[PDB]
Amino acid sequence: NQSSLLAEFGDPITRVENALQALREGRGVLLLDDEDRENEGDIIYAVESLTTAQMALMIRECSGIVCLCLTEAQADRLALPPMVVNNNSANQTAFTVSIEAKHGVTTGVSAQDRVTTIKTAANPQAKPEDLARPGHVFPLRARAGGVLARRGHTEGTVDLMQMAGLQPAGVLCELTNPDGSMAKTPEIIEFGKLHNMPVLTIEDMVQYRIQFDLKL
Amino acid sequence: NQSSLLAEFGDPITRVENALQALREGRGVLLLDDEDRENEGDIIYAVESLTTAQMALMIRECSGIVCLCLTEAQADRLALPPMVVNNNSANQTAFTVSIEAKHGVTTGVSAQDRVTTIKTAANPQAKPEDLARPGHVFPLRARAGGVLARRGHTEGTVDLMQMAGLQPAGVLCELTNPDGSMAKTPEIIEFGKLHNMPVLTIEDMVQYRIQFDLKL
Ligand SMILES: O=C(CO)[C@H](O)[C@@H](O)COP(=O)(O)O
Ligand SMILES: O=C(CO)[C@H](O)[C@@H](O)COP(=O)(O)O
Ligand SMILES: [Mn+2]
Ligand SMILES: [Mn+2]
Ligand SMILES: [Mn+2]
Ligand SMILES: [Mn+2]
Ligand SMILES: [Mn+2]
Ligand SMILES: [Mn+2]
Repeated sequence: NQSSLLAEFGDPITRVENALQALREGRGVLLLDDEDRENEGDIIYAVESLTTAQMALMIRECSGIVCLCLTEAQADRLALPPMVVNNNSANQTAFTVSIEAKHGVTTGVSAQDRVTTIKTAANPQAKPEDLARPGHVFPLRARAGGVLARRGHTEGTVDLMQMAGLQPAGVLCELTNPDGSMAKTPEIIEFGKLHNMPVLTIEDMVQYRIQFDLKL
Repeated sequence: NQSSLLAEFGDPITRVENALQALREGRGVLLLDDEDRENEGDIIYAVESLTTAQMALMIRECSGIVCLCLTEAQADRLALPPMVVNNNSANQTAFTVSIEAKHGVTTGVSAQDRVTTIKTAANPQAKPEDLARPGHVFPLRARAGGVLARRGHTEGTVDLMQMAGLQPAGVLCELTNPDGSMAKTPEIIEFGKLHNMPVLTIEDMVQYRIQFDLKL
């Protein structure tokens, strides 16, 4: 079973603390959602320490639809409307219009360019004119309340950043197997060991956030 | 120089004929745009022969923002508005709202699911309700006139399909190097040799289309 597989990484509280510490150190983590939701694991990085090398890893090992988790306030500051008025996708992932930095990029799609775009968008001083639309970076609006309101990787990302004491902006993308199938827990665990990334679940985060009276 | 590098693949007319034949056979090709435009090479596949294995290759070797080139008529049939009213991106790539099949997929992001979504969308009998929005497939509207009107990989794709006698729907995605940089001509040539894919340029196509009085 899943929790038995993850025991390696420690019990739920340890799995959360280790993830937060990795983020504080500028490393990435792997977040699994509920087995009866997507049963998918996303690579998560903090934006403020994001490197080209981390983005290149995300592009070659994940779906390549690298998303930028933003707060509602930041998405509003950037004047980023939802991509679709009536989102009728299964999970209602809160995709905004896609974005590209106006300055400092070429075609927008290289690892370096995506990082430039992401840092431009996450800048607390950012203005809407800093971003062209559409582009190769896919911002998302996190629900107020984080994983205590919606148990998606989007909310996982913002909560991890806030709980680690970091700026509330992160990047995420679904870990994909070489044959195009999506990674499941055994592959995610092995990837985490290979790349020295902690693994944790949304459930771990919800338990942690509820037990430590953590309002963010 | 570039044309010297591509001489291996034949002269421009041969490069076009070989690409068309590969597509007719159900294989992929590599299309370079102008050196003073993106100077990027995209993998291109015909939709009607698209396999999970071809999509998996695109995801692991390219940007992972796998696009679906549609005619304006097909995009209209699907009720796919442009993602942004005033596209202010550099190349004005005609991204529609992103899509996911309503039926036959799980999370939409696996290689198989993206193919399911693409075939659902490309179906000449498709209806708007067949697709949820947003999703993990990124349709584009090709300009009327193809590469004789706009010299983008979008138009390259639709023109290759029409000239090969295939349904005018293809998938495309930018070839990316392992370190996250974008592949340039030497890397594209080597990739084409490895995967037995023909390489050609948009210029090749424009010359071919103008000399063979090819109205599509
Ligand atoms: O699932 C995804 C997209 O389909 C990715 O993990 C990310 O974009 C967050 O989305 P979320 O898990 O919150 O729905
Ligand atoms: O460049 C791209 C996106 O940035 C891709 O090749 C494709 O989506 C077609 O776009 P195009 O080359 O026609 O602008
Ligand atoms: Mn481009
Ligand atoms: Mn997810
Ligand atoms: Mn609480
Ligand atoms: Mn998803
Ligand atoms: Mn292109
Ligand atoms: Mn003509």
